[PDB]
Amino acid sequence: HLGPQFCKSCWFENKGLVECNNHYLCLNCLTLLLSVSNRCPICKMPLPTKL
Amino acid sequence: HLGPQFCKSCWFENKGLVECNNHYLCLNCLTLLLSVSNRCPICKMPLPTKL
Amino acid sequence: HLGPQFCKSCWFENKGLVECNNHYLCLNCLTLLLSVSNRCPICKMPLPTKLRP
Amino acid sequence: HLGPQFCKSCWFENKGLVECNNHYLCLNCLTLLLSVSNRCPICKMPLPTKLRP
Amino acid sequence: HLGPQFCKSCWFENKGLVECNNHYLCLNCLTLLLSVSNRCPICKMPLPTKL
Amino acid sequence: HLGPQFCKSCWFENKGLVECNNHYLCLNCLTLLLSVSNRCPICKMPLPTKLRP
Amino acid sequence: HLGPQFCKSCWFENKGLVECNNHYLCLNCLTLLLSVSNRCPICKMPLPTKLRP
Amino acid sequence: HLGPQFCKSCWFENKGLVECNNHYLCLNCLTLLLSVSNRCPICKMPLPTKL
Amino acid sequence: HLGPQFCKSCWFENKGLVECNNHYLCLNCLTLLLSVSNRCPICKMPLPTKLRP
Amino acid sequence: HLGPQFCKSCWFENKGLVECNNHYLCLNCLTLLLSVSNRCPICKMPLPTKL
Amino acid sequence: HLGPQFCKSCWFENKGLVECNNHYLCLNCLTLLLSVSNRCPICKMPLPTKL
Amino acid sequence: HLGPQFCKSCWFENKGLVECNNHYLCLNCLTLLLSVSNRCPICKMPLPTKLRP
Ligand SMILES: [Zn+2]
Ligand SMILES: [Zn+2]
Ligand SMILES: [Zn+2]
Ligand SMILES: [Zn+2]
Ligand SMILES: [Zn+2]
Ligand SMILES: [Zn+2]
Ligand SMILES: [Zn+2]
Ligand SMILES: [Zn+2]
Ligand SMILES: [Zn+2]
Ligand SMILES: [Zn+2]
Ligand SMILES: [Zn+2]
Ligand SMILES: [Zn+2]
Ligand SMILES: [Zn+2]
Ligand SMILES: [Zn+2]
Ligand SMILES: [Zn+2]
Ligand SMILES: [Zn+2]
Ligand SMILES: [Zn+2]
Ligand SMILES: [Zn+2]
Ligand SMILES: [Zn+2]
Ligand SMILES: [Zn+2]
Ligand SMILES: [Zn+2]
Ligand SMILES: [Zn+2]
Ligand SMILES: [Zn+2]
Ligand SMILES: [Zn+2]
Repeated sequence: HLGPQFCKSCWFENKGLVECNNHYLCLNCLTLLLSVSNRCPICKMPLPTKL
Repeated sequence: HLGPQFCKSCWFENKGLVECNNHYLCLNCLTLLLSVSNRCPICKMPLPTKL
Repeated sequence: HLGPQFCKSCWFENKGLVECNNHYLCLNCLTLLLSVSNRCPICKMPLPTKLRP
Repeated sequence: HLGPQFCKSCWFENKGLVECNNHYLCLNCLTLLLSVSNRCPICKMPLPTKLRP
Repeated sequence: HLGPQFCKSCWFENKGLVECNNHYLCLNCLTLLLSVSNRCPICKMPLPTKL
Repeated sequence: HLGPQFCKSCWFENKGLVECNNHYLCLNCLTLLLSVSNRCPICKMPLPTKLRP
Repeated sequence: HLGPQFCKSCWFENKGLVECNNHYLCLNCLTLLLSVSNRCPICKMPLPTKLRP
Repeated sequence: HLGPQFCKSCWFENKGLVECNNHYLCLNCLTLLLSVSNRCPICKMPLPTKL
Repeated sequence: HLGPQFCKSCWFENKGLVECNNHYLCLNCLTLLLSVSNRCPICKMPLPTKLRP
Repeated sequence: HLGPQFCKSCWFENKGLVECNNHYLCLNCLTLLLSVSNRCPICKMPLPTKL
Repeated sequence: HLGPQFCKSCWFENKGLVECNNHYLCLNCLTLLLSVSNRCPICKMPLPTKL
Repeated sequence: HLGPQFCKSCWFENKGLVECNNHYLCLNCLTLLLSVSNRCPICKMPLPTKLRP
């Protein structure tokens, strides 16, 4: 499944993590990414609309 | 620059090509990709809004 | 076998997926690909023309 | 550009070679490939259908 | 063993497949390859003389 | 040297880009990264803290 | 998981090793790294600041 | 062109070298390879019939 | 362990194969290699000089 | 030659850099490495005895 | 664990092998390596002081 | 051509280096290697037996 418990965007936050398709994202990173597009630049798949 | 003159999505069309960021896209492919998101799944950068 | 359930062409669609040889394809993408050739540009093998039973 | 002058399908024929997109193909191999699809299994791009001037 | 059931030369035929050393070959491809040499250009090992 | 002018973190922003060590970063991304550490997770070198003359 | 028990920074120390995220670090190396940043240059993830129970 | 002047089969002989397609072959190696097939196992292309 | 039973030097012979360290060698190839050195050019380890019981 | 001007051990210091064999080292890192052995763990070659 | 039973330095000796950290070393090679530094050039870790 | 002037076997010696085929070797290492075989374990080609004019 998903690797180690860290936001694959900022490689630092381990709490308040949302499950992206094959990796994790912290809330702050997820927000900024949703701000810019519906598609994740890390895994090329759609971003979580949850939380 | 960009490689050989072919739509990097369908690898077939060579005419009516729009310049994506580091590759090409035919009009049909570009449309279907814009239909789904503003971000290109091939190069992870924004899709051309031109044409 | 086949990876996460997303169209490997558009990396977005997750429902209405047809099984290509080692990946998936949504109907819209599959249609456009068949429009151009019987051979898939992603896996080099023949595109699914039929959904079976 | 294109590599040594040999059919990239059979790696043997060196005369009567047609230019595929980034490699060569002998007539026999090209014929057999066109028999199966318009798309080349070696370079994923369209097979040469015409030899030009 | 051998991978997916397809002629590794033409990547299309799935019926009437002969077992080459670590891959498959359709009858038409096998014939053309035997026409040219006893050694397979795909796996570098000897071609099947069967069928 | 540095590649195409896009923020290597969000791969979208192309204006208001700051030069990180071997890539670019938009202000929003850079701000969020500085919030977390002085070291860039993309290139492992220190984040730009100052824009120079 | 984590590899052979040696500090991945100095590849020499094998006792007094702290667990970084996917490797080890001796106290001396860890100290010097914390001196420079909270983020590890070897694995790009945060340096261990605390040894736990 | 061809790399360093050594038989790519035995990696030892540097004299009496025949030019194979993208490498070299000493006379002894070339003979043994021709003994077995017309196709070179190193470069997958036809063996030199010269010498 | 060792792969398909073919001489890794000539990729053709499948009978009368001697076990080199991580691959096979036919007698003819092995003979020619011993003629040149005690060390195998394919696996960098010593050539089999003896077949054992 | 050597790459970007940063200590290849700590990837942070850019001043007071000593030239190791194919990379750089800051004074603090060089000291700690010399403390432990004469051979550099980054490039496998001998450490600078200068400074 | 360690791979095949051969000195990873000279790739020839299989007897009188000392266990280095993730490979083997024959006595002669180990001596010459210790002669030059305490750190192994093959695996970057400390050399065996045993034997 | 050949890289930095260090014995590729012991990665330490930089003087008294003999030119092997695509790298260097110090006399001590070369001697030990010749002791074992005429073929170099590093580059798979023959060891230098003679230094020329
Ligand atoms: Zn984050
Ligand atoms: Zn994602
Ligand atoms: Zn297209
Ligand atoms: Zn694109
Ligand atoms: Zn799709
Ligand atoms: Zn497919
Ligand atoms: Zn051909
Ligand atoms: Zn082609
Ligand atoms: Zn076929
Ligand atoms: Zn075959
Ligand atoms: Zn950004
Ligand atoms: Zn950076
Ligand atoms: Zn350490
Ligand atoms: Zn770490
Ligand atoms: Zn030879
Ligand atoms: Zn050849
Ligand atoms: Zn053989
Ligand atoms: Zn061998
Ligand atoms: Zn440093
Ligand atoms: Zn160094
Ligand atoms: Zn040894
Ligand atoms: Zn070692
Ligand atoms: Zn040496
Ligand atoms: Zn050598």
